[PDB]
Amino acid sequence: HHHHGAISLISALVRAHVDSNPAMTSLDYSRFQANSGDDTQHIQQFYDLLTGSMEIIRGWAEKIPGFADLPKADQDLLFESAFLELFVLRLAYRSNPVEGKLIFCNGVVLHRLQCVRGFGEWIDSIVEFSSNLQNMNIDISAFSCIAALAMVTERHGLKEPKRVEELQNKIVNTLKDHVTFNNGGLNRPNYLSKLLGKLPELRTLCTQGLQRIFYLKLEDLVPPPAIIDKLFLDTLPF
Amino acid sequence: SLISALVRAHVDSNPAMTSLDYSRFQANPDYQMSGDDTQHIQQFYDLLTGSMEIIRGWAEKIPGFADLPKADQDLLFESAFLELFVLRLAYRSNPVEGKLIFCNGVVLHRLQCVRGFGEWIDSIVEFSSNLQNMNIDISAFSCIAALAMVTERHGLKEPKRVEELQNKIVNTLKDHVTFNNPNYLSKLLGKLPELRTLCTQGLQRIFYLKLEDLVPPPAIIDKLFLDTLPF
Ligand SMILES: *SCCNC(=O)COc1ccc(Cl)c(Cl)c1
Ligand SMILES: [Cl-]
Ligand SMILES: [Cl-]
Ligand SMILES: [Cl-]
Ligand SMILES: [Cl-]
Ligand SMILES: [Cl-]
Ligand SMILES: [Cl-]
Ligand SMILES: [Cl-]
Repeated sequence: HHHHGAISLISALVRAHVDSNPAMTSLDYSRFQANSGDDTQHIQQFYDLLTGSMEIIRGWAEKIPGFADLPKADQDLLFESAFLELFVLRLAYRSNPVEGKLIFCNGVVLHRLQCVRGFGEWIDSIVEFSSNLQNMNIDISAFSCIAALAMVTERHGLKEPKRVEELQNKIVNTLKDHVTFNNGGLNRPNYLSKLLGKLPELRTLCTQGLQRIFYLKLEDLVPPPAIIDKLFLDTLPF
Repeated sequence: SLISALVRAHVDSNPAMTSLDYSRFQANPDYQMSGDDTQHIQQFYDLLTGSMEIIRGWAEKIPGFADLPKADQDLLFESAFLELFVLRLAYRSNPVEGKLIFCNGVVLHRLQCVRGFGEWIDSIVEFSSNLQNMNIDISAFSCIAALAMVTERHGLKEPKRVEELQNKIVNTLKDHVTFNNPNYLSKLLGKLPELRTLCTQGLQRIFYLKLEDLVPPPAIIDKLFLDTLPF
């Protein structure tokens, strides 16, 4: 059986994920090197990879059912306080952690060693989380709800926290329906609990990214673009 | 009498070297990294806020500071507090014995400090040994501490009254080095840039604790953290 609206919801969530992801069949290995340059170039690349995904991740956000119906202030805070979380999660799902290949949403493929000078040791945690994520063998339907749950959660400063809460419960309900239906009606309480357990791991992982942005901002070798600053200020807690 | 006024302002806002407080001190490493993280983070905040009342009284006892517009007095204080907190701690402490001595006389071992201060305390101790190897007398330190707060800022109301106060302090410092000591003044005044870099390590630590949200900073620490972020 299925919740009412569960099939149409999870279908729209899968379409949102597929439409906002890079063509694996036609990716870009132009700068890929398995085994350097100045610091300013690597930091600028770090900023540029973050910025380029912002517009794509918000396009994915606008294709979640009911997300557009929220107030714009709620849409902005939800998207902003979840951007790095979505950036990390979608990068960890997309990448090849065994080969150290980081695959970004514009299709650019870079090796883990090519990213350490921009990302810092934060790239080592992203690779580790990617292996753990991929070891769970999460299909696209279950991933698409987990991705939407990373954004549709409670945040301080929401104007109408119910529609968020009401949308979040519907996403949880259709993730449960899928896990049960896919397994032939047999519930999987372990896979689900481990699946939802990846959201706090992702939140912890994206504080490491905020510390990296704060570090680069204070040392002031390459100032962040204005939109990285706005991302930083609008999401500082309390 | 200006440098004597700065020396007395330092002496009055600092614990008498014989009235040290070992009530919290612990030499045994088994007990130096004990207890929950909450009381360790809270003690970290409490030492920071406990130094605000002390450094503020030290600033008011600097000749001419109180004669500035208080909007400038607050901008000067609230933008050098962490630098002053670290500089006075590094000058007060016993880095070779691993003893950090705070402005209330409380003595804590370095290993008692890592749970709250984090990695930051190692860099503080390193800076503390480098500072004391210069054997800066109390007269030159009182000038240097004042110069950490009486300096260039964006948004002051009479910035050249601060500058004229600043250069009065610089001139008497140079007069002191002349009478008493290529000189250590170049590396001494260079310790203020190195202090600033050490201060931004402290902001990283407070930023981390804010993100962890185990014990959120008090409003006063949160305000001054937010007020020194470069946008
Ligand atoms: S880095 C320049 C030194 N002084 C300051 O930053 C202002 O004093 C502060 C700064 C940050 C925090 Cl959290 C406090 Cl409590 C005081
Ligand atoms: Cl796309
Ligand atoms: Cl995919
Ligand atoms: Cl691959
Ligand atoms: Cl949830
Ligand atoms: Cl389904
Ligand atoms: Cl559940
Ligand atoms: Cl100077």
